Amino acid sequence: KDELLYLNKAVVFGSGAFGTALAMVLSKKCREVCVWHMNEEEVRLVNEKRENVLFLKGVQLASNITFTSDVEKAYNGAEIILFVIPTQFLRGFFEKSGGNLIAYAKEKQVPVLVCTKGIERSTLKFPAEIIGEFLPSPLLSVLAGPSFAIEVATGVFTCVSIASADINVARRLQRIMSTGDRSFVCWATTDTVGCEVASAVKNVLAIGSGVANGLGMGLNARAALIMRGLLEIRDLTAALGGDGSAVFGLAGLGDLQLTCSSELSRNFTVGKKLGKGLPIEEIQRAVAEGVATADPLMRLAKQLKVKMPLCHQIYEIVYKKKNPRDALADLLSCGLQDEGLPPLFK
Amino acid sequence: KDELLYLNKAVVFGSGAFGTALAMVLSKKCREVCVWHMNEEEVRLVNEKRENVLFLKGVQLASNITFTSDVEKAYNGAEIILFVIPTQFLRGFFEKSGGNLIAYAKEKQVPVLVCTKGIERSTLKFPAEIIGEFLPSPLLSVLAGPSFAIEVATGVFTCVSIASADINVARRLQRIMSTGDRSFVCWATTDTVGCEVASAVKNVLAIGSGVANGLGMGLNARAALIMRGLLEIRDLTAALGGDGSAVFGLAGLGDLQLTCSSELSRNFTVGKKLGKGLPIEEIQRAVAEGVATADPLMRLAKQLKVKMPLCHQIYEIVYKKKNPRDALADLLSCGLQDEGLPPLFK
Ligand SMILES: CCCCCCCCCCCCCCC
Ligand SMILES: CCCCCCCCCCCCCCC
Repeated sequence: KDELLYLNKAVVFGSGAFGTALAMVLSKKCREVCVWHMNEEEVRLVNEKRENVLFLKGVQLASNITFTSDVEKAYNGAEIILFVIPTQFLRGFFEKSGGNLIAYAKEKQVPVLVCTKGIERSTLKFPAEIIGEFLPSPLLSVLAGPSFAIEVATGVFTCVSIASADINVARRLQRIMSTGDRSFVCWATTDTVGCEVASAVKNVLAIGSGVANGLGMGLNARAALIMRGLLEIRDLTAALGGDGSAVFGLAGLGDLQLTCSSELSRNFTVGKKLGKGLPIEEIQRAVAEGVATADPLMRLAKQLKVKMPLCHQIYEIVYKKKNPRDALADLLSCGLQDEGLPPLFK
Repeated sequence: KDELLYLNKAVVFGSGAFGTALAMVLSKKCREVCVWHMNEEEVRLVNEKRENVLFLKGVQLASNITFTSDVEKAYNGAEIILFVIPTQFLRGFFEKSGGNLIAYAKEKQVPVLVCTKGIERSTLKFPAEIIGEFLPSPLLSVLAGPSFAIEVATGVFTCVSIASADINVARRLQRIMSTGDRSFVCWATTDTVGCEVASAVKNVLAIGSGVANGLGMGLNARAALIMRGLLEIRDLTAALGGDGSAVFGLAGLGDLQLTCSSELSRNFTVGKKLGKGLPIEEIQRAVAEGVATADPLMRLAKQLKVKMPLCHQIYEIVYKKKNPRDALADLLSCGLQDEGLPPLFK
């Protein structure tokens, strides 16, 4: 059924750029949309302004979008729930404020769309896996793909993938998240793990991309960082039990390539500084997603015994003061090799 | 053996940007390097200047590089031969001037590196396949990857793949083409067909990329054009009998992503014009590689019954006056679907 599905209400927990862009998308398929944001006072300012001046400045919100500081009201009546809360606050939220919400989701069986990306430091678990400790897996899907928020927010042509172990849940969410004007196009996949691994690794890789830029390298080098980096995503995915079908799709390759080329992104600028020789502190004197993700990624890789050449040097450069040029050299120390890609066709 | 191999001589047939960049690379692994170029008078001007002012302006040539209009002298004594002659002149060259050369290559068993990319209009065959009608397959390898010539020429970090059915021939060429400073890094693969398909399709895809830019779309859309475009490369590869292991490597994904983002490239600018509504003639009033490749690609796809959604609309926009917005719409007419990627891991 390529027939879209329209709803009465949707709520988005998480008011940053992407969550807000996604509200914009939903505002066209849902009569009403709420966006949960902890500070009431902020909830005010924003609703007055008709624009999220905190995280999505310049975009005027659709009239059917309303910010609220009240969890219960926020989800009350929602027929789709999206989580965009940062990884680090994710578990806390369910602990302290999601008891009723969970009960609802479960009672009413409301489909949940995980849009949060990262690795929790304490358990080395990804977002949907943490949510899955609270909500049943069948209600769980993941949204991932090349989707800069501003463009998604302004309705500029965007494609994403939606993943669920049960392809059928993914297909339904597909009918809800996809727009009537074909400006937000969803593709179904079963690979949740691949999507989450890619979503998190890409940030780490993006710092490598800036590193390469700050070291004097050019576009050929970025293209190779993306190609070789992807195999690291592929390998960590296998180790975590993913089926890997998203690696080479929009959520893996597609998003990685977009994220590694976002020159003005913080991951990129931080990597460029480091590449230009600036030390982290000084660079430090918000956190780049790749900086925060690098350490838990590395602990996870070590635990699973997964080598991730680029991620590893990126972690050493970020964490252990490694000179970038030395890191490049160590990286280049492997010798001559075969590409490392299996045939597709026998 | 990760040990490099140095040689006395190498020749490059084809004096455009890439062939010249590649001479630059070889000038560091070979005592002497000749580059064959048909016009003597031009051969002069260039050698006087110590720079290829015709196709690689601003790069001063290494002292050990010499242009020559004489085939025989050009290859005489070469221990590696590179072809970079344009597709369309490729067969003509072997017919009219390669009788002795072939005899040599074959007598001395000199490894041949195919760097020409495209589809011959009369036979719908790719470069190495056309060369293979003249030289034995075992002497044949293909070089492909994300490698803008200027950067390769100036020694900026670049990775490429070298393909041969016999991985062992690829590994040897690897030891020759790879630099002592690790600035030009080669990876071995067996997928010749995938490399050639990608090398040619990317140009067609690059026009779609400009089209998207000229239509108002942004980076999310380019990332999706690259991701979906790649499957078309994958599918045509299977049909042609390739093993597909290069699709997701440097020669397929890597190069495609670089080529689709080269904003100032002719494929891109032509696509942007079309996207902005300019008709081909007017745009026409050199040829963009993607424009020339679109028609033979389409005939080849039809003969093999391979659907190539994006390439097809790109051909219709370029060839049959199709309004781009209509093409996008037809393209978007497929309905909702699954991504189309198999699992990697069971
Ligand atoms: C040390 C941080 C990243 C720097 C720039 C890396 C540019 C790309 C290197 C590509 C090849 C990796 C080959 C690994 C065997
Ligand atoms: C008509 C020429 C190309 C225009 C821009 C295309 C942008 C990307 C479209 C991506 C999706 C294709 C889905 C095909 C089913």
